[PDB]
Amino acid sequence: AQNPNCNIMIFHPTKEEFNDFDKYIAYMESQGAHRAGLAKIIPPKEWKARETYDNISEILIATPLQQVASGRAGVFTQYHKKKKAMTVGEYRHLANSKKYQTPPHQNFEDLERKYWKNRIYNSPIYGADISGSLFDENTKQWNLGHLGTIQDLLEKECGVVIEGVNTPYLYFGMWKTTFAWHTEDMDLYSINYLHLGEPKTWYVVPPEHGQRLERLARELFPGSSRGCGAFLRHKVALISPTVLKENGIPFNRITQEAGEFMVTFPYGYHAGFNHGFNCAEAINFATPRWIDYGKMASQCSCGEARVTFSMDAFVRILQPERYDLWKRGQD
Ligand SMILES: O=C(O)CNC(=O)C(=O)O
Ligand SMILES: [Mg+2]
Ligand code: NI
Ligand SMILES: [Zn+2]
Repeated sequence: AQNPNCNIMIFHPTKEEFNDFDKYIAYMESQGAHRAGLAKIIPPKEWKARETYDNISEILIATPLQQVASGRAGVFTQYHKKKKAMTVGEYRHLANSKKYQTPPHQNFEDLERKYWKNRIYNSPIYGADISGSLFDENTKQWNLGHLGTIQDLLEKECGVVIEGVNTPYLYFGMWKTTFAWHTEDMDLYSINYLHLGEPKTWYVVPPEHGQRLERLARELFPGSSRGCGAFLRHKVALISPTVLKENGIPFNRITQEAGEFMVTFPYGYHAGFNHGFNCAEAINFATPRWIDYGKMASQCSCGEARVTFSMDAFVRILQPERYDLWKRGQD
């Protein structure tokens, strides 16, 4: 079995290998990359996402989210308070202000220590989940707005045509902005490109060990667990690496820098934080190997998770027994 310790693998495709996206995902899996839950892909030196980032300041963040924490430094939840709209240029200035800027630090490890020690005492503002793309239309390789759609993959694999669309999302981050422990909707893959700015640190649990994380989470968030049998779908719970280590949960960590892609694999729980002002782009995708994970994905039916239009068909076709209850949670 390849990669039996489930280490995060890093790939350096040539420009020739960068032509066929599906083929390269399958290659990475042939080397055991999925066992980690997360892989890094460094694009060939010839490639670029677009010519410059000099003209992005007028993009609107219609609903910036202030991420307010509750709990203890290593075990907390966050809720999102909606703030007034602002442009990317306004948000960048905010991120660089004395109140929100990255503190002085020695290296990524020192910054990680400061994040875990101090996150809860601050409420950073995240421009998340903004529909759109920063890939130039002329970028033909690994353009996250030009991937094969998940609806077309389900149709190719299973023969059933379904409604729905699949488009990318932009994330504008600042110091301490945080992504809670989660898997993707329907345990899909995700791909994330860090277009510009400061790094993003990721933590990930191997898919084969995801239920160990879930059991810890039920212990650490016991009211939430009674409220919902899949509460990590709410995307609000954080658990630090120190706490994970104390409880014997297998995980890995890696820092993504500007110009790098990350791929999350089906049922790979992940969480992380931004180091400073940055912009990422991400989208879900599927492969044939995903179908079995989609059929087994947990679902939130308590009403909290509320998701896209396109998840309807996935539930309806892959999980018909769950469909009625899940849809009640959507309505
Ligand atoms: O970058 C973020 O805030 C969160 N991104 C992801 O969970 C992802 O790409 O799957
Ligand atoms: Mg602009
Ligand atoms: Ni994700
Ligand atoms: Zn729920």
